[PDB]
Amino acid sequence: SKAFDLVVIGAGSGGLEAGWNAATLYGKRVAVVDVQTSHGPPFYAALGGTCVNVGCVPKKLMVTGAQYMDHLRESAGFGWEFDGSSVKANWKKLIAAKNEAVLDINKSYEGMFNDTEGLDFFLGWGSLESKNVVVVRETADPKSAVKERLQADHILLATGSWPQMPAIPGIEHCISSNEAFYLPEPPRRVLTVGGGFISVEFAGIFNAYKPPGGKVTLCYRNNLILRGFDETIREEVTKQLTANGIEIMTNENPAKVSLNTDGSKHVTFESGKTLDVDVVMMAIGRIPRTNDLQLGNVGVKLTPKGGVQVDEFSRTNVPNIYAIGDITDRLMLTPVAINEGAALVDTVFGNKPRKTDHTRVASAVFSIPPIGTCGLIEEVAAKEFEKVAVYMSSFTPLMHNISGSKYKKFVAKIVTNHSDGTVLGVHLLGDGAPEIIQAVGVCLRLNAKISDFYNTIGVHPTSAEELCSMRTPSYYYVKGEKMEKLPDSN
Amino acid sequence: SHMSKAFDLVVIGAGSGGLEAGWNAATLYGKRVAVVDVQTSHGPPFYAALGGTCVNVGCVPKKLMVTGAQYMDHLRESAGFGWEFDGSSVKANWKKLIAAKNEAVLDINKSYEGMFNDTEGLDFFLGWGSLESKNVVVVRETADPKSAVKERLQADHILLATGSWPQMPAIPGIEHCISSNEAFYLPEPPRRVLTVGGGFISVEFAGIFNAYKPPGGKVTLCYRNNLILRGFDETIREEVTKQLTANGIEIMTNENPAKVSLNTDGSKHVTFESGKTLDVDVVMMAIGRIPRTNDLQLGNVGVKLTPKGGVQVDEFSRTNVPNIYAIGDITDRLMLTPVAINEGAALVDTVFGNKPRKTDHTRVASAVFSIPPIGTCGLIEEVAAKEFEKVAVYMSSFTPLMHNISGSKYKKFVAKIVTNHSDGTVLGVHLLGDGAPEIIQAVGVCLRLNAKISDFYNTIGVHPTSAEELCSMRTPSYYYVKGEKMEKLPD
Ligand SMILES: Cc1cc2nc3c(=O)[nH]c(=O)nc-3n(C[C@H](O)[C@H](O)[C@H](O)COP(=O)(O)OP(=O)(O)OC[C@H]3O[C@@H](n4cnc5c(N)ncnc54)[C@H](O)[C@@H]3O)c2cc1C
Ligand SMILES: Cc1cc2nc3c(=O)[nH]c(=O)nc-3n(C[C@H](O)[C@H](O)[C@H](O)COP(=O)(O)OP(=O)(O)OC[C@H]3O[C@@H](n4cnc5c(N)ncnc54)[C@H](O)[C@@H]3O)c2cc1C
Ligand SMILES: NC(=O)C1=CN([C@@H]2O[C@H](COP(=O)(O)OP(=O)(O)OC[C@H]3O[C@@H](n4cnc5c(N)ncnc54)[C@H](OP(=O)(O)O)[C@@H]3O)[C@@H](O)[C@H]2O)C=CC1
Ligand SMILES: NC(=O)C1=CN([C@@H]2O[C@H](COP(=O)(O)OP(=O)(O)OC[C@H]3O[C@@H](n4cnc5c(N)ncnc54)[C@H](OP(=O)(O)O)[C@@H]3O)[C@@H](O)[C@H]2O)C=CC1
Ligand SMILES: N[C@@H](CCC(=O)N[C@@H](CS)C(=O)NCC(=O)NCCCCNCCCNC(=O)CNC(=O)[C@H](CS)NC(=O)CC[C@H](N)C(=O)O)C(=O)O
Ligand SMILES: N[C@@H](CCC(=O)N[C@@H](CS)C(=O)NCC(=O)NCCCCNCCCNC(=O)CNC(=O)[C@H](CS)NC(=O)CC[C@H](N)C(=O)O)C(=O)O
Repeated sequence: SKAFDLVVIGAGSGGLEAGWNAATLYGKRVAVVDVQTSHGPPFYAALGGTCVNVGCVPKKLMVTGAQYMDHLRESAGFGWEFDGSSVKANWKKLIAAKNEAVLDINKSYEGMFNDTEGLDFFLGWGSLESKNVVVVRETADPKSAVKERLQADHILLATGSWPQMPAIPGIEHCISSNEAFYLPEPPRRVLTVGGGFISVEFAGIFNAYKPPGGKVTLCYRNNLILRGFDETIREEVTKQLTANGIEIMTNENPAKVSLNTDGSKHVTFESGKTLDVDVVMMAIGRIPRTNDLQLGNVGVKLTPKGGVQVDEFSRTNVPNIYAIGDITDRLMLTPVAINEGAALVDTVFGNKPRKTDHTRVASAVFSIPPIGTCGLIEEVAAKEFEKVAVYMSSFTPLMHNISGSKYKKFVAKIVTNHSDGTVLGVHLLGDGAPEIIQAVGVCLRLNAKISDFYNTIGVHPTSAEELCSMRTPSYYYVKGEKMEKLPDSN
Repeated sequence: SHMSKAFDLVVIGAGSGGLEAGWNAATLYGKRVAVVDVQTSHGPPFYAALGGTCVNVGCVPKKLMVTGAQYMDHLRESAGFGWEFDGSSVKANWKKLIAAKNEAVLDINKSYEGMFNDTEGLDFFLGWGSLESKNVVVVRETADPKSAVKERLQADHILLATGSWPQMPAIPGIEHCISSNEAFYLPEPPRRVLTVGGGFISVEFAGIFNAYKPPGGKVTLCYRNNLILRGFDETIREEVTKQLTANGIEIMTNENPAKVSLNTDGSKHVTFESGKTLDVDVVMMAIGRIPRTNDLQLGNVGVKLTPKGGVQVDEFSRTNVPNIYAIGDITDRLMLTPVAINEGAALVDTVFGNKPRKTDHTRVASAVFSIPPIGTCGLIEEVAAKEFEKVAVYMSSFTPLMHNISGSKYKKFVAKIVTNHSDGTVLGVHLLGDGAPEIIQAVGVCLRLNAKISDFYNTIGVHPTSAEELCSMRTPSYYYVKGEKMEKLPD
């Protein structure tokens, strides 16, 4: 029956940021609930969230590992000699090293709870019993035994999202990214299903660690993966993945998966094509985890798509009840959940209300090679603006003149409103893209124009200087129509 | 008896600035342009050539070599991510690095030749350019002003763009020492090398020699004062010192060669001013570069020099002599390739375009391709604190994600923002760590737009990256109030 200013359900990026800020910035008394104290099966997420446990952090460590496939090969062009027949990619070591670093992070979030006054952690399954009462139970089952009942002036829902699995016969023989982080052996043959972040990122991880003779296949339901990203870059990353041995199967989708007696899976596509692989990893979206919160108990409204409905300020239709992060289905990124939670605490317990700006958010795909993007792609720009200019550069980076990776083109594109030169979006493909694009995120907060980029003096030699070397559009959109040249003087 | 070839513009020096000027004058302004340089491809005897220091013996081959050098770390760091391979078979083949670099530089030389052959109104002259009088450039067989005149060119306008050259101290035995020029052509990697100087070139090459040295090798860098890389952020100077050490380079501070003798085995015996001594296979002087003014015969026309030996120019790159201009390293303003380019483009716009324009030498982003690299743009805190009553410093120093597993725990990434605390305006940003050169580029655009610390903070991080740390700091680590460093503003 313990009372708190704030009760947070979900010890993830959004929930921890809100919880820590309320206790430390504002002197509030804070309870935070989550289902597990460190990573891995059975509940996968845990203290620190999807980011720490089965998301940004282990994914980034494992893509970093996969990049060495390239490094070891490209080294030879710079006079490095070693016994190439002795190279092996040890997946068990990768996974163990990742486990240990993730476990360190979990214990350091445990450390934070223990060392911070008015910030308490409760292990279990939180749901809403009423307006001001969060119940903590033993399991996801609402009929399981009660562990605690926390009362709450304010309740924050930050339970994140969960892999979506299509309802096909045999889906129980497939995995999601959760299980991918713990496979005991790397698959010899693997199908990644989906053309978005997770499928592309993991396709590159499995590509580097595959045993001899192995093959990664990614399949996508439509023509061209990475819908929503810059189109030249969709095409170019498709090519660069293909050049590193990944087969991109377009216009295909599994209809049925069968278990072979030897443990492999027999996939039938809606087309009637079939393929045998060791692992089928489903990466077709993540959905809000609303189901276990018993939201009917208090009437918190959901969106048609299943997200907790919130206003600009993260408020539900129930006063004193809030939702942030992936549970809201708005932008599913760690940094945004964070900014959301920090803005919610500042609003509830602070001076002035704050809302998170979901426009011009810079983000990245840690594919090999990686993507960095901030702002509008050109087909979206072309519907909002009469005149759009596109500046485009695509070049072999300096080192890939001699590394042997001739296929590794860097792509830089800037999209403007051509009527005033205002930059609307920047899109980058190639090593460094995630790092380069960060400060570009800042430039878009400052009403940057194309001439603000081209009049800035280059840093040489970098890939990034190409962003500041583009003066003349490559093509335009006028009234929605793509054209090499402007028709008229206006 | 017969007419000289006549140009709107004669450029002496086919390097970063002079080519940008020449190409722009010919192609944007329809001018008839001559550009003179002493060699058509890289290497001894003259080292720079068509394409400049940049292409031949600077930015381009340097960066290819530092990129080579980084595989020493990659090969070692890959173990932590489960890569396995026979450690005892690894060998760094310098001769192959150099041959690969040579071919890449030669293809760039060749593409510049083709640029001349293909662009009408743009001509190349091989030889040594000097000013015979105020509208006459002569192209001679050698740097000796008494050598035969190959061509006498009529010039309405004359651009001086001959760059800089390594400075060598007047010590006994200086003839046994090399500069960065010879470093690019060493037939074998040196076992033991002293790099003299604590600036860009000593530090970049120390990491190159470090990766490629044969077994039992040692790279020593000496610097004359207490802390290398003066003019850079102090936290960074100290952190880069620690990281060079941690990678096996030995840093001798407060030391300076007084003389060098040849040992009987061909090695060098260096004696320092302090009376200390060191034997090495190569002594590489990297103690600065000075403007290359001597061969131009500037006395023929009265072009004035600064007290420091740069050609003196106004803000638009004009000398005291009408129709004679100077851009790039020979002006001694900022010695960087994109600066020289920006000056050449600005100068041509001013002279042939309709559009008077000057280069802004403040807030220029630049990088040191050390291992780990540095990226920086704008003012260091101690400079800021002399011109602003209240400066805030925002500092973050952290072990990047990957180095919790790579084995390279010494690899801290440092990110610093220097502000005018009275309105939040960012004065300088200083980065140390992999990716810094790449990150800083768009930061350069940020300062051009007068970003404040709040615009950085308000911007949503890209996660996980090093860069996002720049967008995650809201609270000064400390301040300068009237020049005085202190943790807390006086209440
Ligand atoms: C494979 C993968 C890679 C990703 N990589 C990146 C990336 O590189 N960069 C980036 O920005 N984003 C990345 N993301 C997205 C990012 O992980 C999320 O957007 C982010 O973690 C959302 O934070 P959150 O606070 O909304 O929820 P989460 O971080 O999901 O935390 C919610 C917590 O609530 C707990 N929980 C759920 N129900 C209950 C309950 N009833 N009671 C108690 N606790 C409960 C869970 O255990 C979980 O720990 C990735 C996601 C995935 C799956
Ligand atoms: C080892 C090294 C590494 C460097 N790395 C970088 C880096 O990573 N980034 C960066 O920005 N900067 C770097 N720099 C600096 C950059 O190279 C210079 O700032 C830039 O080349 C200057 O351009 P410039 O046109 O003034 O002169 P230059 O490029 O030096 O061109 C001068 C040209 O004039 C020719 N010439 C000289 N005298 C005559 C004569 N009288 N007649 C005819 N021709 C003549 C020379 O042969 C030369 O080709 C580096 C420099 C060095 C030495
Ligand atoms: N580096 C980062 O920032 C990362 C962020 N994340 C976050 O998590 C979110 C979810 O990741 P992810 O799983 O890759 O989701 P995405 O929404 O990014 O990708 C889903 C992919 O599956 C396809 N798809 C959707 N529905 C079906 C279906 N019923 N059958 C077959 N295919 C389908 C989509 O195709 P279509 O285009 O046709 O709809 C798309 O190609 C990401 O969008 C991102 O916000 C995850 C990983 C990395
Ligand atoms: N990545 C890039 O941008 C690069 C750019 N460059 C450009 O070319 C310029 C020249 O490079 P570099 O040769 O490294 O010159 P720098 O001016 O950068 O450094 C020279 C070093 O030698 C010391 N020094 C100066 N005079 C003497 C002397 N008489 N005896 C002993 N030591 C002395 C200086 O110390 P002190 O502190 O005492 O003055 C300094 O440590 C750079 O400054 C830069 O503009 C070159 C390489 C890479
Ligand atoms: N804001 C952080 C980003 C780190 C981050 O995103 N952490 C995630 C977990 S992966 C998160 O959900 N954070 C919200 C949270 O935990 N909030 C409660 C505490 C908030 C205030 N605590 C200080 C925050 C600033 N610094 C850090 O949090 C220190 N770094 C980290 O927490 C992470 C742990 S995974 N390290 C890194 O991200 C490594 C540094 C760099 N990003 C890289 O990628 O190399 C920063 O940029 O400093
Ligand atoms: N923005 C260019 C700058 C390249 C550059 O700075 N080159 C130096 C010589 S190393 C220079 O002095 N340039 C002046 C010059 O030559 N001016 C006259 C012609 C320019 C007009 N043409 C515009 C086309 C611009 N493209 C190039 O000049 C082709 N670049 C290159 O060949 C350089 C090596 S010289 N490659 C790179 O720089 C690699 C791309 C990226 N910078 C990276 O480093 O990976 C770039 O990023 O490539």
